[PDB]
Amino acid sequence: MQSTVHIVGDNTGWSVPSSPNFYSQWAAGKTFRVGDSLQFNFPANAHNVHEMETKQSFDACNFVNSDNDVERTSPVIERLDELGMHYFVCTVGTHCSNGQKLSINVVAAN
Amino acid sequence: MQSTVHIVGDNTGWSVPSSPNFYSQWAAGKTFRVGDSLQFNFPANAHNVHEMETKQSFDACNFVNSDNDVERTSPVIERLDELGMHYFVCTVGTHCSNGQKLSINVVAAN
Ligand SMILES: [Cu+2]
Ligand SMILES: [Cu+2]
Repeated sequence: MQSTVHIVGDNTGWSVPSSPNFYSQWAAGKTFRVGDSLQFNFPANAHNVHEMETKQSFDACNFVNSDNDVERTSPVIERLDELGMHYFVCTVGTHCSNGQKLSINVVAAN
Repeated sequence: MQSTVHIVGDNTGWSVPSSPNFYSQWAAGKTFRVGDSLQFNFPANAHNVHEMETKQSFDACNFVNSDNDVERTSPVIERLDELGMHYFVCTVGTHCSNGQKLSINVVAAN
């Protein structure tokens, strides 16, 4: 049994959405298990993908512990290695405040 | 411009090859740039993917600084983040000595 590579936002990919609830509706339709990966597809240089530690920072789009940026190449494929809540955002400009952020709950595979 | 996700061994995937030179011929037909990723597809639980630090360890299949194992889920997708030589092996049994190892040279994207 192969693990799944989920395509964030399906055909829409990773961008600033028209409705702020876009990625949380997308995540609620899937089940994510340890071993799966998340693929973020976007036009190079326009966005990025950063994982945040805590819900508070994710909620506030506060990137003080975030990494200066650097890599904006796509696709970015992140492995889901640990159980529990994971938070990813785009740190460009106001994109996170405009809804380009995704929180998912990872469960075991067995 | 999207980065490439290369499929290690193309349709063959990641397994112990019939000829020991299999993965080095596969790697010599491609160009790998920072930002691309390598996807290793194999039957769960049968192999794994581990990156080694030095050529000497890779050459000898010496896994003394290697990580106990743990995750054998597939696919494993590794991002190529740094320039220069990268070495990956399967640490199960005698697979590395039997040719299940891959060394690639990563160049810049610009
Ligand atoms: Cu963005
Ligand atoms: Cu193996």
